[PDB]
Amino acid sequence: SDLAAKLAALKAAIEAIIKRIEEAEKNGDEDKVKELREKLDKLRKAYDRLELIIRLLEAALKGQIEEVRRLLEQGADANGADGTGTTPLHLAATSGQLTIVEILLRQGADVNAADNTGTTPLHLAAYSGHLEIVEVLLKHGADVDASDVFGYTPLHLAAYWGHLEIVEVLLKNGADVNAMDSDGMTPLHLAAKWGYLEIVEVLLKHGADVNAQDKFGKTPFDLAIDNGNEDIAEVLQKAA
Repeated sequence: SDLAAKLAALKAAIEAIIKRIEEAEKNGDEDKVKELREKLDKLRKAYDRLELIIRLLEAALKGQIEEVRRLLEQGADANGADGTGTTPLHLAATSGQLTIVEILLRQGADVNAADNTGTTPLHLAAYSGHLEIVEVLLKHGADVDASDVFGYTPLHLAAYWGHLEIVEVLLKNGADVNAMDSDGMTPLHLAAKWGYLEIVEVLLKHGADVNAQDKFGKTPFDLAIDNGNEDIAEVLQKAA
């Protein structure tokens, strides 16, 4: 998209300098030719590097394990990012490509790479329900409480999307059970809103603040009432 436009722009710059190199040797200007030939070489190397990153993103996303191995053997940058800061490890973590995750981390891929909105691979694996990827990222030093620009932690995302085992694994890795997003919402607020009873129970058992108030004065209890979650409203009134 923005990588395609950037690759087509290198294509264009390379063809333009070639025309200039030829006018110049043909005009007999030796020094301009050598200067332009040095630039040409840098542009070609930058074209090749970018074309490998485009292919590595696509291969990681589509779970093509051998194509990922090929591209890395050819020199593809394991840390290369698209124009939103998305890396191969982001795409692998989202689409559940465990072997590709492990292969990228062996190449020195940043396990904590933040895209332009502060989203890390661990956020995406938590969102997307990929438990074994959550585990492998944490084993390799993923920040359990990384905060995106909205203030969401992986635990917020696991609570929001109803992934119970991922909630358990994140709390076992020291996730702050009472982390607050930019609206003051806690994981318990999200689990109560979306009706995830089992997650509500796990959060309470790990010290979730039943009295926590978002930026609108709402407790979890309140969101359970507003959203018709009767059982959850019951457990929250009891704990209060």
